[PDB]
Amino acid sequence: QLIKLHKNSNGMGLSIVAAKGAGQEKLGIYIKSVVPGGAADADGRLQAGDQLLRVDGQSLIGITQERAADYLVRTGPVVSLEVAKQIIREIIV
Amino acid sequence: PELQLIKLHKNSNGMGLSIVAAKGAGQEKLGIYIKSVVPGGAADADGRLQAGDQLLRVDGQSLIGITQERAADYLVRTGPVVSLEVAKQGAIIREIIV
Repeated sequence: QLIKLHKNSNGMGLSIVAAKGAGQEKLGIYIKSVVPGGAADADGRLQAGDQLLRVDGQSLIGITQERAADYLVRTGPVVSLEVAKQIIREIIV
Repeated sequence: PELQLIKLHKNSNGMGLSIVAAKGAGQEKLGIYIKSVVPGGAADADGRLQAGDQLLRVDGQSLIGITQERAADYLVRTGPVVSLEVAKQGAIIREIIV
């Protein structure tokens, strides 16, 4: 699923970590946390654990942490992310 | 590495861990390492276990210097509460904000 975020001065509002998720041999980029108050938080679709596959068409799979982080910081005000959603977001009680 | 005793409470999806046999830098003996912590899983919810931590022992059974297949045999035959002895990974994971 594709997700477009409108960055503010604090950017996308994503804390990220490089890891090899269960079943994957390749290094991937994962959302550690969604910064409260930020663009990603307001959009609401992204959550901790989701994998960022592409940013503006560029692959974030099987590359070093430094290269992936560079691709993410060198984006424009509107960024297009290709996500892997890794079901119930909330529960009414 | 610092040692920690961890009593992990499983759920319906197990421990929520992906493990791998590898040798830590320097160590000659094979070790059982956490490759990944599954999001929303039991270990994830517990919060103490992290990728890179070494599982040394489970319910009194050693996991050091053994093949990867034997380790999984032990681990899947555990009860609801898993008594782990772990070696905490040393690296300081830097916060990357974008």
